[PDB]
Amino acid sequence: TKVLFITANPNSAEGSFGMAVGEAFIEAYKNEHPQDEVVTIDLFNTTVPAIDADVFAAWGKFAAGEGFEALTEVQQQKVAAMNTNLETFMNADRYVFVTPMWNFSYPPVVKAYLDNVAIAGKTFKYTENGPVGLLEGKKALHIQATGGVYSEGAYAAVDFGRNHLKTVLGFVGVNDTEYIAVEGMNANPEKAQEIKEAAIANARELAKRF
Amino acid sequence: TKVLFITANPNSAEGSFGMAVGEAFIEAYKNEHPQDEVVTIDLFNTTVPAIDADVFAAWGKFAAGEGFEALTEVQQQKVAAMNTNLETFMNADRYVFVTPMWNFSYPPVVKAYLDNVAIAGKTFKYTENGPVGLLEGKKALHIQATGGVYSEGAYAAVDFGRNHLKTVLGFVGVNDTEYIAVEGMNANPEKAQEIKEAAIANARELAKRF
Ligand SMILES: Nc1c(S(=O)(=O)O)cc(Nc2ccc(Nc3nc(Cl)nc(Nc4ccccc4S(=O)(=O)O)n3)c(S(=O)(=O)O)c2)c2c1C(=O)c1ccccc1C2=O
Ligand SMILES: Nc1c(S(=O)(=O)O)cc(Nc2ccc(Nc3nc(Cl)nc(Nc4ccccc4S(=O)(=O)O)n3)c(S(=O)(=O)O)c2)c2c1C(=O)c1ccccc1C2=O
Ligand SMILES: Cc1cc2nc3c(=O)[nH]c(=O)nc-3n(C[C@H](O)[C@H](O)[C@H](O)COP(=O)(O)O)c2cc1C
Ligand SMILES: Cc1cc2nc3c(=O)[nH]c(=O)nc-3n(C[C@H](O)[C@H](O)[C@H](O)COP(=O)(O)O)c2cc1C
Repeated sequence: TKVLFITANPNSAEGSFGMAVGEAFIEAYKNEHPQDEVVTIDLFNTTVPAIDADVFAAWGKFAAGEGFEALTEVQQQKVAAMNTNLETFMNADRYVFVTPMWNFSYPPVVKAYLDNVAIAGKTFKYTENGPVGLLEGKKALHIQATGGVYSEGAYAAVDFGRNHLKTVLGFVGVNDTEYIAVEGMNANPEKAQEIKEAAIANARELAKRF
Repeated sequence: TKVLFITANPNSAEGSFGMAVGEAFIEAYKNEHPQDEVVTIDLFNTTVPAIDADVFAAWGKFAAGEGFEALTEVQQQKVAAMNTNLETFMNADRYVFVTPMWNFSYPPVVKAYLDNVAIAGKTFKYTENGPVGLLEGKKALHIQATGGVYSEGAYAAVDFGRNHLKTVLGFVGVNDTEYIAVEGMNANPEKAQEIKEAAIANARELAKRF
């Protein structure tokens, strides 16, 4: 069983609630499954090429029957890095996302990463009725840290980071998805110590059954 | 009146549906208000620094009473571009966003850009019970091209590009928002030109009253 620990939190001075819950999960999981391989993909220190003019130019050449050698050096580096992210994602059995909420969504790279892992012929295929996912036997956890409370109630409609990630996962075939919110620390800093520990305990219990 | 034509498509108007509708709008607007200054901001050719460890360290240095000289060169370059993006956005009266739907949302640079224009003490401020916007007297349009139909009905909930952009715009204080969808060209290919032209007509009529 291969697990991808995919994180999108910059290594700043302040610390990270999401990272603390994520590391607690991964350590608890590794204790339960000493034989499973865990791979850390840090999105702030991984090449995650955005779909741009070069990527469209590479795609236009593939459509025109030309190969990889017809691409420029920059184009070659871009699609090789895209394919390596894609292959890694396809090869894993389990995905664990760790994300902060910025501006009611996730950091930009998370979108860049999803645009890398959602590829025709690889994670979805076209049908008469539109694209359908190809992935089977997958399972995913999303750990999101938020300043306010969005897990339940009215504000759930504006938790765009969570809701989009679940949709893309669902699109490619991964609809067995767990969710752990580390929420309300900026709303109630007085109980941020207890919110973190409650989420850590919730993570350690899930690792025993993930 | 100053208008920001903010585009996030690596293809030009000859190559994209939304950009064709976008160009139809901005040109029809310009004839109607020849005095108005229109600035095109192509996000695929603008320095839009992602919030990272460098940016957080820089912010920590400004808060600590230290000045611009306290930052490394890379920190200086990132915060200088972030401030130029912020200044340009703040001083504008109108914003037109042109966006394609990729993977049920917008391209990552759009989020990166939103992270540049939603800053504390500039476009929003803190209160006892949460952040609230500062921008007054602004109006926005979002033009989005989509393969399927997300305008109304069941799939409106998975239209994350449209919904998140409106939320951030609404959060910073830009309440007056317009929306045009160039939709269903992939779902009904033999009806694609008539969709484009119907959307172009919708854009031209809006320009007279935007
Ligand atoms: N930097 C921050 C920070 S901080 O951690 O660095 O202080 C925090 C932070 N969020 C942030 C969220 C909530 C609160 N405080 C706060 N307090 C109470 Cl008593 N109630 C609520 N309500 C509240 C507000 C928003 C959402 C949900 C809820 S809730 O009702 O479900 O609790 N919020 C506070 S506080 O600093 O004013 O206390 C900051 C943000 C930001 C942003 O930079 C930012 C940029 C663009 C858009 C949004 C934000 C943003 O929200
Ligand atoms: N490259 C594409 C393209 S392409 O045509 O430009 O090659 C197109 C494209 N979208 C895409 C959207 C719709 C259809 N076709 C298609 N046809 C019918 Cl008869 N019905 C529907 N229904 C449909 C499908 C999706 C959403 C909504 C509806 S709708 O019924 O409410 O209109 N779709 C087709 S088709 O190629 O199979 O014909 C591709 C996508 C992609 C993606 O790369 C992609 C990546 C990640 C996630 C999603 C996508 C994606 O959706
Ligand atoms: C740039 C930035 C944007 C933020 N935006 C939001 C927001 O829109 N809503 C919210 O509730 N909290 C927001 N926050 C607060 C963080 O989500 C919160 O501190 C969270 O714990 C960060 O995750 P981490 O602790 O794992 O780093 C923001 C923080 C930063 C630095
Ligand atoms: C990389 C990529 C991802 C896409 N993802 C989606 C999607 O999730 N849903 C959808 O309906 N259409 C999707 N499409 C189809 C486009 O939304 C549609 O072709 C649209 O016209 C593109 O906008 P543009 O013509 O302005 O570039 C995708 C197209 C590309 C190239």
